[PDB]
Amino acid sequence: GFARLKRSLLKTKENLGSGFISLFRGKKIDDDLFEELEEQLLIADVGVETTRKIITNLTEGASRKQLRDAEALYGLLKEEMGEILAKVDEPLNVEGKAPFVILMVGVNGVGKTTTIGKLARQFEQQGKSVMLAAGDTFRAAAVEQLQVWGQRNNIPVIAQHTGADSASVIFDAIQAAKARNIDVLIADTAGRLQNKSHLMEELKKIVRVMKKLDVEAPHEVMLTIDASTGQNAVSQAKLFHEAVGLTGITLTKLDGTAKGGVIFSVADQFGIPIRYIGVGERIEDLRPFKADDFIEALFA
Amino acid sequence: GFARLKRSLLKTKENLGSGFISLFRGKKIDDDLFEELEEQLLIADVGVETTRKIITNLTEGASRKQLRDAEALYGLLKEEMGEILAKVDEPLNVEGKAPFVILMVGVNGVGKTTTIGKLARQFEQQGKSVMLAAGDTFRAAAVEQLQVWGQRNNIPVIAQHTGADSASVIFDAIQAAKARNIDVLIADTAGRLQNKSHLMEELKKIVRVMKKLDVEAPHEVMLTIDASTGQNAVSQAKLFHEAVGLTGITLTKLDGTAKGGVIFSVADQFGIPIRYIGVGERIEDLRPFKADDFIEALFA
Ligand SMILES: COc1cc(Br)c(OC)cc1N
Ligand SMILES: COc1cc(Br)c(OC)cc1N
Ligand SMILES: COc1cc(Br)c(OC)cc1N
Ligand SMILES: COc1cc(Br)c(OC)cc1N
Ligand SMILES: [N+]
Ligand SMILES: [N+]
Ligand SMILES: [N+]
Ligand SMILES: [N+]
Ligand SMILES: [N+]
Ligand SMILES: [N+]
Ligand SMILES: [N+]
Ligand SMILES: [N+]
Ligand SMILES: [N+]
Ligand SMILES: [N+]
Ligand SMILES: [N+]
Ligand SMILES: [N+]
Ligand SMILES: [N+]
Ligand SMILES: [N+]
Ligand SMILES: [N+]
Ligand SMILES: [N+]
Ligand SMILES: [N+]
Repeated sequence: GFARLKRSLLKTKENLGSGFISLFRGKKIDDDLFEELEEQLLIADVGVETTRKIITNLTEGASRKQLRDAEALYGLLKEEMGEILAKVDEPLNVEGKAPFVILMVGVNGVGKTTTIGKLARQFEQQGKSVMLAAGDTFRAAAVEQLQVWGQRNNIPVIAQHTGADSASVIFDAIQAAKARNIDVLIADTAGRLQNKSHLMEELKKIVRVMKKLDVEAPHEVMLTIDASTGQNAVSQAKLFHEAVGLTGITLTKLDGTAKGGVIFSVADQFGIPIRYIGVGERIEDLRPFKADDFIEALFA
Repeated sequence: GFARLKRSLLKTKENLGSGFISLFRGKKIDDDLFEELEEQLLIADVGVETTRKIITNLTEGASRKQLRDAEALYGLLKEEMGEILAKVDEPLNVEGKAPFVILMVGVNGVGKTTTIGKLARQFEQQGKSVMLAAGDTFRAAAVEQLQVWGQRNNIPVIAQHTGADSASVIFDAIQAAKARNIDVLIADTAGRLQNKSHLMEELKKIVRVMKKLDVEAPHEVMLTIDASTGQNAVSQAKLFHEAVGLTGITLTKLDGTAKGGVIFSVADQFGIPIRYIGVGERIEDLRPFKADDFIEALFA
């Protein structure tokens, strides 16, 4: 089963899941084996600390039950790693708000705006009215692209002049969304990395200005990260988390990359729900994260 | 490809998958709507019990998620029905046997022999050696047809005189297949409906004689049914599963029919893996069943 998901994770299945099989066949459970396993986990971008946790738990349980063959570790791994993803398997519920406000954060070039469009189309297909806020105010090309997309897809896009104050754009966007009975407002933000502090202060200002119109907003702080950036995805995650406090994560480009294992780091180091995973070019390829499906396709 | 699949499933998409869209547009989630949906599912030959399961799960999920608009039901349906197919998405692996024995069961006039030829051609295209056994010994026309096909395609066909013992023909075919290093042996059988008892007992005899040469044979018991026969396809399945013990199902003629929903019944009532679906006249149109691809082409 899960043919399409397996196809997305093939390069990730090189090292994780079924990739363990060739590593365990006809081996004895000893320090050599745990070393090779640690190495294969690190290669998959699982991270030093997360790999340390997995190797430690596996070693202690194995030695306690004195498993004889290395093949028997496979199942244990499937459990351990599975548990990790299970702790971030909370889908996003955007119902019952006028509007439900999603603040989209992350650097540029990781599929953030693509995620905005896909989520917009999904929400509209679910019978909801969507509005966008072009809060990336200093990149005229990005804003105009978002506006042309809105015009082609009949979704309103709030924008201001190049160089406008993002918090003002998003403020006006919330006002217009409440006035027009919008169900979901998705607010884009600047994704420049240069000047970490400034971008952080800018996001905090956007939030504080949000609280003038609705203290519950933003209802979702969604970070977008790219799996094919390996451990960079981890750093970025921490960067934004310290500054605004994330509530959801979208992990894109899981297909066509061997760095998929980064998910286990992201899930383990932060425990923030992974709302969606991007496993293809289609709108439906931005899928709600289901930990069990992911594990089964990985370890098959 | 995917596009050709969607086009093949257009006539079934009238009522199922995307066919739900017009039914949910601008409607309120109430008993009237669930009644219209239940009716549309039954008309599509989804089956009474399976339709009840879908309607119940959909309703409970709706109330649990406090969905407002009927459009939002679409996704849940796509999941529900998808789950049904996901539980029978184990593809057929015919590797590593000398030969892998496929016992082809089913009635006549449902594409059984056509499926035999297509599977033979595919396996041969994959680099495997194929042999056929004309176990439908009492229909001289069928045997002669299978033989002329095998000679036209240079594939050996084991046969005996009209009225020979099918179990003997298949016995000789397994012996010769083991002797010639054949990878896959496909054995046809009688598909007469009159007097089930005779045919069923005949299949148990064929199996018992098979196990004299290879206790693992038959490695696959493949039922062939015709989707365009609606609930007849269900009955036949019930007939054969109780009688011989199936391990795979091929559903032919999914193109050009509005009764495609029968697949969801077959998957739900029996839980036997659906190995292939026939969506066209070409050799490649007998596709290995991928539940996710099928769902995506049906919906959206
Ligand atoms: C070209 O297609 C898009 C353009 C933009 Br801009 C986007 O962000 C809303 C999403 C998509 N899919
Ligand atoms: C100048 O960026 C802002 C825009 C609005 Br609107 C606001 O709320 C009055 C506060 C700030 N800082
Ligand atoms: C390739 O599937 C076939 C198998 C037989 Br046997 C046949 O009889 C001539 C026709 C077809 N298409
Ligand atoms: C008459 O059907 C059979 C054919 C063979 Br061959 C066999 O092996 C001795 C047993 C039986 N019953
Ligand atoms: N051990
Ligand atoms: N809001
Ligand atoms: N990011
Ligand atoms: N991007
Ligand atoms: N619009
Ligand atoms: N605007
Ligand atoms: N803007
Ligand atoms: N407003
Ligand atoms: N990233
Ligand atoms: N195609
Ligand atoms: N609608
Ligand atoms: N069959
Ligand atoms: N049969
Ligand atoms: N071929
Ligand atoms: N036959
Ligand atoms: N016979
Ligand atoms: N014989």
